[PDB]
Amino acid sequence: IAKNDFSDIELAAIPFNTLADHYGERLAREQLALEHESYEMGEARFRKMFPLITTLLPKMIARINDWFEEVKAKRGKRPTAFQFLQEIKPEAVAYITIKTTLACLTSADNTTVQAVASAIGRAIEDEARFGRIRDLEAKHFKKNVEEQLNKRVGHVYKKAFMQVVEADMLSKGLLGGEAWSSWHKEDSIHVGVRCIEMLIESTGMVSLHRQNAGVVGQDSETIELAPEYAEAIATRAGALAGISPMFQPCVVPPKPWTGITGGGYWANGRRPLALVRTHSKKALMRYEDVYMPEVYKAINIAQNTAWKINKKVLAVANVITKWKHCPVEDIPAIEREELPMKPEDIDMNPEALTAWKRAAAAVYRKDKARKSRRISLEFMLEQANKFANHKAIWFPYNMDWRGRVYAVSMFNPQGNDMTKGLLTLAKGKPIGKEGYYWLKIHGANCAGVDKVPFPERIKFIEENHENIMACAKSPLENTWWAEQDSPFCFLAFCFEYAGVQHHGLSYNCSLPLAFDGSCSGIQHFSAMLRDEVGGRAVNLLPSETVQDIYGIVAKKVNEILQADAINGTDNEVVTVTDENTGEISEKVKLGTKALAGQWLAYGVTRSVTKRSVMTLAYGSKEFGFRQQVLEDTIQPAIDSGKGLMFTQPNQAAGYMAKLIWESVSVTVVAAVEAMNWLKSAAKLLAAEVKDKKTGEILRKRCAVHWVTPDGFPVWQEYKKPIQTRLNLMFLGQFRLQPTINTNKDSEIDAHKQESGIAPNFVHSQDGSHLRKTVVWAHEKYGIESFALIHDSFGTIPADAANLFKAVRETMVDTYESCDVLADFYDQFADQLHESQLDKMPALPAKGNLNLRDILESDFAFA
DNA sequence: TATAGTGAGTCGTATTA
DNA sequence: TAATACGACTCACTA
Repeated sequence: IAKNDFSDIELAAIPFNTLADHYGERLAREQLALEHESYEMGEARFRKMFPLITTLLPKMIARINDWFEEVKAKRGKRPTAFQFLQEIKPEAVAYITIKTTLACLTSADNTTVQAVASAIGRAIEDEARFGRIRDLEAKHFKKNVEEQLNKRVGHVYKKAFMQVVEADMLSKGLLGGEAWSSWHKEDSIHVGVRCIEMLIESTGMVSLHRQNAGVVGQDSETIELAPEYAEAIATRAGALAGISPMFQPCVVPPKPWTGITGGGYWANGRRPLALVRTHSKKALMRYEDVYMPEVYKAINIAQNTAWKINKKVLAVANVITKWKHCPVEDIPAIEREELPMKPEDIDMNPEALTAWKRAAAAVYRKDKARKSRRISLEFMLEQANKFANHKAIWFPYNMDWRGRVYAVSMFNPQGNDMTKGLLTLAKGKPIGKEGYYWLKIHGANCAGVDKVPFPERIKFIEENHENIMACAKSPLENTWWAEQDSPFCFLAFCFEYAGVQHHGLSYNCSLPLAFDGSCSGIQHFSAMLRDEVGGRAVNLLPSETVQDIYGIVAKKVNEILQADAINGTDNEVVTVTDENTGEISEKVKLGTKALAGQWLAYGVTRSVTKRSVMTLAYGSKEFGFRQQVLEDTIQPAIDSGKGLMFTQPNQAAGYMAKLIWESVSVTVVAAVEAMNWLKSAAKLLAAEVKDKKTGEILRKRCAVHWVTPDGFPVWQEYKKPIQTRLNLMFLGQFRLQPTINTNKDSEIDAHKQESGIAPNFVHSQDGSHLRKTVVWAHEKYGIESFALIHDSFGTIPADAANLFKAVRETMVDTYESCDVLADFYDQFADQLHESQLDKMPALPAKGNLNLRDILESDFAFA
């Protein structure tokens, strides 16, 4: 086993040699040097730059060295942070701090001092451990490999891409080990805070801001990028030049996954990755001796897809993103937004200095989001320009606890419109007639034309032939592209399309074309339950037009509103009608007739029901399916001037939640019953074996376990964290006392358990559908390149026709040969429920849906 | 399964120039 | 000897 079985000298060289054996010593050296940038900036890269890191780094290194002197020079307890940091090379501490902090800031929401210090501590710990082997590894690949030039030539422009290595061709010293941290959270945060503290000191890159001082539920301490830097990153070209994300693309095929850890990246002087991202080392260990051939096969095929930077799109991105007025509206503006001038009569205490406190707060909230989106956009550009001339790049892959497949590097194919526009597939093929037809459908989809039949989409592109061509010819002059649904992806399509026009159907195309599942989850529920009516709302049946479940739930909500607008309850006078005197409050019950009228005044369209349908239950909801409707629809309407029809904003929200839930309940009947069934099972599995006085325990709380069709096991185990607070003197100014969740757990969270079972089950379900599709499209048809995004399947034009066929085939096959619900039942039958075992059961009935009809469904991608 | 209420007023402790 | 940093509590929040 790598751990022990080999010497630090052998581990240091074991990857270089093999990476050199194949690929050659130039790429082999580059790939490991690339991986080492996650811990330390090479002296070669840094000094060459004489970009913010040219000031930041030295000012920071110098501060760490001085902090150490101040600590040693005085008597008494040494700060906990020092204990751990004292051993790490300061150049590494400074670089990790800079990079981790800027990365956390690409988050629009969570930048609390906990999140950032936590992320820094984790990375600092990777270096403490692994650092010795990194130092040796670097010394090793600096020296040219031994003789025979043909072997070292490496690349040799062999117009065919590098091929992954064979599993058995991997020395045991490459079988990675230990992806989980071993430091206590208290210490990790201790280290993270001190590092943040020194960064604020040496440079003024960030600052600490107290949010909502006094609110038990919202009080927070957050990191905010300083205006000076926000403006430099926004207005300068390459401000982030030598500050790459912690996880980057590979310049050679990634290491294949053979076990629980160590797959993807090649270096041994790094912290290996985990095959599955779990909540604890223990949970990860469960996969150690599992055996799931199809899972590894799938991850390894996706990982082996070769990509490359789309230079034409990059050239445009690099130029317009620096304009003070970008044609692509979703590019964070460069100028800030001034605070709404006080009413000069602010002293006035009406809801003016209250509504104003809300207006300004909002502006700060958007400015933060604007700075984060900016930082993010710049990381992507720094990475697309870094790899712009490579023949090909690769992305290693991971899986979340439910089995969903994710690319590891920050810049990846699963990103936003721009990022995906910057990426294209490497090995392509002559497009042909069929491939050219789908390239156009992809062009249509990139615009907003996707809820219409294919011939219309095809009609759409042709009618704009000259627009498309003009954009490909002078993108900066003709910005019709920048106005489309997915601008950058639409632009990429325009260059490809123009290519076809110039070279004919023999044109070698590699733009990844994508197929998306309608609604995902309701397709899976409808398919596993064979619900023809539910399946038809998503797109499981061959229809003449595209069905929009969001639109049909909407029409159903509206006919109930028209129903209540005519009849329905009347505005019950003030509350006072169930007691006597005083409390005339709640002077309004607003009958459904008034509630219906308010909503009809507002509108209630597909949009209003869609996002609303998405934030409740399946997705991300936190107590109150209406307490979200009041904040995502009514509130923003009121805040923007409108919303005057909502006299009692809370009751309006309460009323619409019931209509939407009541609408979906009769639209996807079979699916809701399946969710409740899954919920019931979860509640019992998480329950505790009691009894009348003699509350001994026969069965302590249990986690919900189940196995996906392709063989991926998943264990749902939400737990309650054991918290604590640290007491850190911060900048000799005040005591930062952060509340933190410890690595120690107390007891299973019963509520969280049953609230997540349904969405976590369908996700693990689509997760294996995607894996099986990858395997099948690869072995059955000859698909080598894949663009995977949880429910979007893509590849090059000439293979599109078969990919389109493979998602359906794989979908049909899994549900015909597997009764996942019954299989689930046979999992929490024995282990689960002690004696009782009643009230929960009754597997939902199988419907009349013919799964074979999915093979003929045009719009049922996925 | 990625995530965390906050700072001040005090007191008690193992540490260390 | 007597500074040092900071965990463990408790209280009021600028709501």
